[PDB]
Amino acid sequence: MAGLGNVTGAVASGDSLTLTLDNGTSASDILELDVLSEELLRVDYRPSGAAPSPSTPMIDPDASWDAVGATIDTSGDPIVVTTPRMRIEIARTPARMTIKKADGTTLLWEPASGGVFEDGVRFQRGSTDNIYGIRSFNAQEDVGGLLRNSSDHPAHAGQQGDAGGPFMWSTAGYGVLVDSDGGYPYTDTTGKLEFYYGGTPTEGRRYTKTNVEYYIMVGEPKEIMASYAQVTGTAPMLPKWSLGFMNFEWGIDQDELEAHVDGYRARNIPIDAFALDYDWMDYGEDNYGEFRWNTDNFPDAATTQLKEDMEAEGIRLIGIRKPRIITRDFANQRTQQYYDADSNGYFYPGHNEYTDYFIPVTVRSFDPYQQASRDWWWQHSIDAFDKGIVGWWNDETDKVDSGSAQYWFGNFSTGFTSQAMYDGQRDYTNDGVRVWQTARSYYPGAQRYATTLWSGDIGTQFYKGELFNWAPGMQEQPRIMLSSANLGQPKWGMDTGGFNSLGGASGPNPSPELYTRWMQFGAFTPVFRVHGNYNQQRQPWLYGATAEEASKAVMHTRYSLLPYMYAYEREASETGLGLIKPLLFDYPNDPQAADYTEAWMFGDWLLVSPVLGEAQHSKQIYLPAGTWIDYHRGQTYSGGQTIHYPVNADTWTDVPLFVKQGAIIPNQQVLDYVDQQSVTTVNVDIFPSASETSFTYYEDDGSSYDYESGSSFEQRLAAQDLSSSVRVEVGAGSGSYTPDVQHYVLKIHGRAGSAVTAGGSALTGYGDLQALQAASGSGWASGRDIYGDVTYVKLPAASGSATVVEVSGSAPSAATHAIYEVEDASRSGATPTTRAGINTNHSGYSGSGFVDKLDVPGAAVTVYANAPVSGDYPVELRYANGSGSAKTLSVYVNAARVQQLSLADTGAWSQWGTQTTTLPLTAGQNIITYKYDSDAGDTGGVNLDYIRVPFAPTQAEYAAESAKLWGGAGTSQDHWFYKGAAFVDNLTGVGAEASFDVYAPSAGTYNLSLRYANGTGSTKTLSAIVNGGAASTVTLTSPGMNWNLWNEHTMTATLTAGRNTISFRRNSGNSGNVNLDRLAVSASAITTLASERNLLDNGDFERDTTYNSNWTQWQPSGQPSAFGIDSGNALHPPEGPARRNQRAYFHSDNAYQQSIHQVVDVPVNNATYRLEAKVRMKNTTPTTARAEVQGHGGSPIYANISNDGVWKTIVIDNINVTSGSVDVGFYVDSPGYTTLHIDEVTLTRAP
Amino acid sequence: VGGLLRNSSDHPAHAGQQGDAGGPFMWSTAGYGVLVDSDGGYPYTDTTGKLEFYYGGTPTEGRRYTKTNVEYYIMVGEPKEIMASYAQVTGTAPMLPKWSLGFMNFEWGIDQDELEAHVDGYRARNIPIDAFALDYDWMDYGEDNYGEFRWNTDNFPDAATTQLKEDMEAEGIRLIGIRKPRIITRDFANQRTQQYYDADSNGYFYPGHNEYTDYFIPVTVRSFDPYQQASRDWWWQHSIDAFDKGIVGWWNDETDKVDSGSAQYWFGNFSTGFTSQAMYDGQRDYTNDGVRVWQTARSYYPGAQRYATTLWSGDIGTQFYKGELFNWAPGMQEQPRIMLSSANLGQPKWGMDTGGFNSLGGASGPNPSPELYTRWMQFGAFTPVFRVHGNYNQQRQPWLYGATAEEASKAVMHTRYSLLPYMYAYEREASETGLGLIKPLLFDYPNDPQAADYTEAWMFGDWLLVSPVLGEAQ
Ligand SMILES: C[C@H]1O[C@H](O[C@H]2[C@H](O)[C@@H](O)[C@@H](O[C@H]3[C@H](O)[C@@H](O)[C@@H](O)O[C@@H]3CO)O[C@@H]2CO)[C@H](O)[C@@H](O)[C@@H]1N[C@H]1C=C(CO)[C@@H](O)[C@H](O)[C@H]1O
Ligand SMILES: C[C@H]1O[C@H](O[C@H]2[C@H](O)[C@@H](O)[C@@H](O[C@H]3[C@H](O)[C@@H](O)[C@@H](O)O[C@@H]3CO)O[C@@H]2CO)[C@H](O)[C@@H](O)[C@@H]1N[C@H]1C=C(CO)[C@@H](O)[C@H](O)[C@H]1O
Ligand SMILES: OC[C@H]1O[C@H](O[C@H]2[C@H](O)[C@@H](O)[C@@H](O)O[C@@H]2CO)[C@H](O)[C@@H](O)[C@@H]1O
Ligand SMILES: [Ca+2]
Ligand SMILES: [Ca+2]
Ligand SMILES: [Ca+2]
Ligand SMILES: [Mg+2]
Ligand SMILES: [Mg+2]
Ligand SMILES: [Mg+2]
Ligand SMILES: [Mg+2]
Ligand SMILES: [Mg+2]
Ligand SMILES: [Mg+2]
Ligand SMILES: [Mg+2]
Ligand SMILES: [Mg+2]
Ligand SMILES: [Mg+2]
Ligand code: NI
Ligand code: NI
Repeated sequence: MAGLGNVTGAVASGDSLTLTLDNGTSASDILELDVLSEELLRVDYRPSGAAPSPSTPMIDPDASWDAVGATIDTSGDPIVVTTPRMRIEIARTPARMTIKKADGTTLLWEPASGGVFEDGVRFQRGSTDNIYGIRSFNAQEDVGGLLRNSSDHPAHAGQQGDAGGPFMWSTAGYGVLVDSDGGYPYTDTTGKLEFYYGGTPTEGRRYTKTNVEYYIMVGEPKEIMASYAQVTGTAPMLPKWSLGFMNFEWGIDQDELEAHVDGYRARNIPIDAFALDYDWMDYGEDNYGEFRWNTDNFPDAATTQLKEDMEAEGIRLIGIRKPRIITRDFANQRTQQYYDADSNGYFYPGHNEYTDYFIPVTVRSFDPYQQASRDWWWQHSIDAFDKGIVGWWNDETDKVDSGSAQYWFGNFSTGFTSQAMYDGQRDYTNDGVRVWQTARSYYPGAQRYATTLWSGDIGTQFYKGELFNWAPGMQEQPRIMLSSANLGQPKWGMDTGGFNSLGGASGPNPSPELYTRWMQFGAFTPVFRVHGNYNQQRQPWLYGATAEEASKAVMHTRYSLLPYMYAYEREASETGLGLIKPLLFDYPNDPQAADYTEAWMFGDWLLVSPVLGEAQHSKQIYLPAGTWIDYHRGQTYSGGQTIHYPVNADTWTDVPLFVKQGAIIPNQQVLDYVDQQSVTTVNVDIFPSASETSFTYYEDDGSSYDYESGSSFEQRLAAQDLSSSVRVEVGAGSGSYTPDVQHYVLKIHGRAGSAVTAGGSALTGYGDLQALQAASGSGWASGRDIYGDVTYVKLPAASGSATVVEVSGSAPSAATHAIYEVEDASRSGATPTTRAGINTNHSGYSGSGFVDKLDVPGAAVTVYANAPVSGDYPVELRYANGSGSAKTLSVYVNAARVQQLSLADTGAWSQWGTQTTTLPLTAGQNIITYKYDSDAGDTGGVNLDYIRVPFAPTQAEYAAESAKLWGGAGTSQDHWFYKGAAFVDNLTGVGAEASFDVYAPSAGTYNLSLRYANGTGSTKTLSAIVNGGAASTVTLTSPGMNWNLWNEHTMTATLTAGRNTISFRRNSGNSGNVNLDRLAVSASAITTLASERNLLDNGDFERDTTYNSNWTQWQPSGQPSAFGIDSGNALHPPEGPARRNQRAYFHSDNAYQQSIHQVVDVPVNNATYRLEAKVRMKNTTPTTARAEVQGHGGSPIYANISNDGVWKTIVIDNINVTSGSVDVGFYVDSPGYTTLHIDEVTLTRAP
Repeated sequence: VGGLLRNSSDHPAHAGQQGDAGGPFMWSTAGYGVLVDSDGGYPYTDTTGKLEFYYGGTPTEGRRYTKTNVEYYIMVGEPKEIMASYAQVTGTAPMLPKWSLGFMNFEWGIDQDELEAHVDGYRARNIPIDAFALDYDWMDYGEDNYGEFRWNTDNFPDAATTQLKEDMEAEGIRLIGIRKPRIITRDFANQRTQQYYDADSNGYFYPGHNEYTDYFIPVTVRSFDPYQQASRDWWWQHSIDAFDKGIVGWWNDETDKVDSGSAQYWFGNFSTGFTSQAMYDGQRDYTNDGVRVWQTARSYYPGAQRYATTLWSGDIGTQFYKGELFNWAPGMQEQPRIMLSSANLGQPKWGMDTGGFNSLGGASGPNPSPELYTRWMQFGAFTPVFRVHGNYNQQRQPWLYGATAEEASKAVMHTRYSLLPYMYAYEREASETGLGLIKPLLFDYPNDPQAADYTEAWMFGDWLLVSPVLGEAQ
């Protein structure tokens, strides 16, 4: 904010004057003045004499003036330029310009305080001078006058009929024009007349100028304006017809046009032109539709005929143009115009795609408050109902939000809209089809008419403000749900996956992580539904294998709980309480439940707390008074505390779910839909408490209002743990509905009895659950499951009288394995009629059958096996192979391809064998899938009978990132070759620690191995603290100055049966300053874990892309990178990862070469290794697309990638390494538009 | 999104919008509830111990059930007992079909083939699902004869009969359909609908809700960059065909600002000039300077004039003045000030939508009155770019406004057209000095204080001063 310095040189030459100004440095400022006309001066200020920037497009590039012959007198102070019309004085000390008329009248001057500077011009003039220019007003603004005597409005083009620019002039005889892209003119009534470049204005700035180029005009307004047009350009002449009247019109076609022109001509009302709005063009369509004549509206525009016929009637045509292209046709296909624009960079910078609307329609709200209005609404709805609309999604019953229409519906609109459909559908069907509706508001009473509530247009993000701030996301939703419940509307759901994104419908889908977590969440809410914006897709397979499998998994849990759930639907008809409730319902005096929403009750007997955090490794979960049993992991917790709960951030398989002691939970086989088949056996899991608890099992038709007049079935189930037995009462049948249930199978957890009695009779004992199920009439059996000892008791349901069962004694199973019969498991395949099957047509099977039709590509069977801790589980597959030779099948665990199983011929189809494979399981639920994956080279073609999963692993693992961290310990991905989804760093402050919860079957000494990094150069120390006992020192050597190296610290620890705490803390004497990754635990010597075989760093590309990996890339010199890593969720439909959240891609609009490589030193030189990857290719066939192995001692090995669109597995086996290292790579050579996706790359030591 | 606690609460009791819920129902885990019968109202709590409820004034949402008495309920018990009592007073919930405990896929942008393929994708994977919910796709929303209640057989051919219902039932799929509590009162062809006539004659529209123009087919678009030569070449190249077949003037709209949903993007100050430059350079090359360019844009920044463009005053209001009918757009009376402000910035080739663009309720709203129309045509005829325009399916031919509007319009048009050779000289003048057909009086009278802010009259060429009648009933 400072003016020019003194003149140190003046060089006149023709009409130019060049001034050098002192700024105190060797690089002086320049000020070039040019006299352009007698009444027009150019001034260019170049700070430090640097070259001027290019002139903006304000300036006419072709402007040209006659020589003026001005008089420039450099002899005196001031320096003096004169013409006949003006006099310019520049004082020397400091340099200051005064502008005058020839006659000496002062027009304006730069003040002492400062004139021109680096960022603008500053003048002073007569304070009563009237100023003009700068700005106009738009069609949304208050409209001022012409005077600009107190102005600070920016100079901009503006919008909606605005005009403006850096042009301030006065009727007092002068004008000032500054070459600028936007900026801030300033005037006030002290006489100031200023212009500042200022900061980037709202409209953007794409022409910046290091210089200040300005023009000073002198004269009357006509002369001022003439000079403005010499500088900025004159207007070319419009066609003469442009002086005529024109009729602009929106909503018009060729017939109407012709009528309109006839009307004008018949009445001798002149007219030269019509302007046509959207009507004229095929806006919305492919092939440059927004440039081509709409021949539906204007048929004769197929040729020049329309032009020529209107010419003959004296009509020229004008056509509307929007400076934008349609990037998606009405069929949701990328347009040709998109491809051309995207490839050549023709989109406006900073403007992304966005969703517009363009066909208007006129609507008006209906009144549901009137009975006669409601009847009419229903009567016109009947035809839609008979043709299959049987649920009513009653949208927008709350508020209209649309231009000038901001109208509110009243508080009873949702109830009355709902009543219309309810009284209506009830009358028409004679109480024979139950009503289902949803609305997006609730007020009391509305529930009488059978409506749910959904949370409206929520955002596709983790929480409010993650991605944008105008809608909440996933994390807020439990608070909405529980608030609805506190209002007596527990029948609630949400748009799982979110509705809104930045840019509207074209905005991103949810990430695979966000989608997976949201499905896990919604499976434990009452109205379980996905939704999204226009042309968005929400099918779980589109989000990659983790999202598919985890979603499937939690959906199986929900559907297995149908009989549990449905009893709550019944309760809502008696008391209004439904399937969910907040903890404060059950714990009204617990201050920790008062505002608790991160967990909630699902029915009476399950507390659920979904993982809602992005990249979350552990949850803090409040458990209120009682005793809780982990649904998936088996351990107990006592209530009245907040627990630390590890979750596997890599698999996304956990849904933290806890059984309340007392629980009586009816459940059933998984159906594809609710009434797919009759269910004749209901399971009832019972976890007895010392006080009686009960559950009233309930059936009815599921369809009609018959239940209202007694047509239903109920039976009261009740349980109690006694001093030395468990008592369970199956009360007598009640009601008139003949239920489908024939037998309950009670699963009484906590005791494996030696006897089960009832009415003076000891029930017949069978050897196992299987043999019990196959028996007719009553029995018992016992076993072990994830929870511990269990007693099974099979009974008739729907007896006319009460049955009281008492399980006594304790005779625990010695079973070491659970058995899952795969014919009870999940059967799938590529199409609905090529799924794997159940069969009994060969002998020797266990259970009720085995699984066949693993002989069409993609056929598979999927078992959900619970594990108490993470680790190595040797899982036995019983199968038959009567094909004459060995057959292959993939084993997938938690959506990762673990192994190709080679299954030997067994002699015949009725002869069975066993293959045992060590599986990397995670604590809680695991997804184990045996699949014919022809794209991985499997053959399929075997039959599977069961699998056997040990109750205990051979060795356990615990992730450091999922441990309780304290004292500054945190998680990080900022170094390479960690296992799992992260590691623990920042063990630097005293008190910093990681505390593992380790389980043991028996008291004893166990081996530990702790995986740690130490790149400090020297040995460092932590303390180990087992069960709060005495600190032992842990001495951790350093491989060197390198944080990408990991070693094992081996040690023993004395442990107790059950839960143990083992901490690694920096105590005051310890030095700290190491990174921890995983603790392995076993009764035997610890070996390589099945989860940790991968020698690559970031082989799954899951690492947050802010952080690097051992991957490197290459392209030819001067080519942009074609390589990135992301989730594919921006695309519609999503092109998702193969597993978890991310995948590498190669893509370019133009021709390209691209590779990525990773080099690793192998653990054992002179041995065999193996490369596996998932790869997907689409669009243009490339010249080369391959996996590559090289640098290993032998010559390059290649495996080609085949253009398809689908995820395939590429494998390079028998990599004989003799160099000590291996380079694995992927390379594409493309002519353009080849997309390659790479995922799940593993380099392992090969059998 | 807050918590569950309502310990310091003044939020009103309403149904709300967009997933909201509320009511005059206040209860505590300390062992009590309070339910008041009310249509809206104002619950109040605070940490000194107040638990209050006020009817107060008419809410935002309206109030159709007013009450002289005060009917309330006190509940005593633990939370589940309070909630049961609430359901005794306001109603228990009827049981929903059992399938409604299943998974449901809701979708917007779906036809029969896609639905079938989705369902096949679930079943093939043994991923359970009981229901698809269909958005607008399922219905002939926008058409006559109750189209907003009728299956769209272009998207769902087999919903012509019970076939879709039945094949989907066989696959374990129930169908849900979206409903909107409104009807279309003008079909796509601007014709009043059967459903309109039925609701109007029976009184079935929501009180206080007039009709209004909504939009319903979404399209995806992206702005082009006219700042680059190769972009302009491309834009022109693709316009040649439309030009050969009769588009000889370029009405370049929305070169200023995107105001659309979440999308709020500005174009730069040279956007108009450069858009204009694309058509100018192009047409001139292609016709070898044989066909004069004409264009209009709704913004002006200096230099844009070089590329042959006029300026229009945007989506102005169909009204005499700002605030006569609505406050959010100016009307006719303001337009001289805008025109003359453009002139002072060197853009005298200026026009306006004679008749106005915007009315209350959108395109469905009122045309100009004959008086407004007539006075505006008279004014228009003495401005440089003389044009009527209006909103979607609105009409601006003068004969529709009755015989005074017809005849007075004709008359003033005849005056304008007789002045062709007077006018055309000023067109020539704008090619030499940039001065044009209008100018404010302060150009001729730079020292007259009565001319300094004067915009109720102006000069049309050098020798005529015009001051159109713009007051109602003046
Ligand atoms: C048709 C017009 O649509 C867009 O702008 C209009 C809005 O959609 C309207 O809702 C209205 O907005 C106002 C609110 O209703 C009101 O409550 C208040 O908040 O003010 C708002 C205005 O600030 O009016 C808008 C302006 O007309 C769109 O942005 C606009 O460009 C559209 N007009 C052009 C389009 C066509 C159709 O091709 C042409 O016929 C016109 O000449 C164009 O200027
Ligand atoms: C489709 C949806 O549209 C309407 O509301 C949405 C707006 O159209 C969007 O532009 C967006 O507005 C936000 C601005 O982008 C943002 O800058 C900020 O100002 O906040 C605005 C909103 O607070 O989002 C709006 C909300 O989605 C309309 O009012 C709404 O009812 C519409 N949603 C229903 C329509 C369909 C299609 O039939 C259903 O699929 C949905 O489930 C409905 O809820
Ligand atoms: O009014 C003159 C003023 O202009 C500049 O400030 C700009 C600022 O850069 C913009 O970001 C925006 O907020 O508008 C302002 C003007 O309204 C100068 O930096 C300042 O010194 C000067 O007084
Ligand atoms: Ca079996
Ligand atoms: Ca780890
Ligand atoms: Ca991955
Ligand atoms: Mg010169
Ligand atoms: Mg004054
Ligand atoms: Mg600068
Ligand atoms: Mg029309
Ligand atoms: Mg004709
Ligand atoms: Mg066409
Ligand atoms: Mg779709
Ligand atoms: Mg089919
Ligand atoms: Mg139809
Ligand atoms: Ni402005
Ligand atoms: Ni509210």
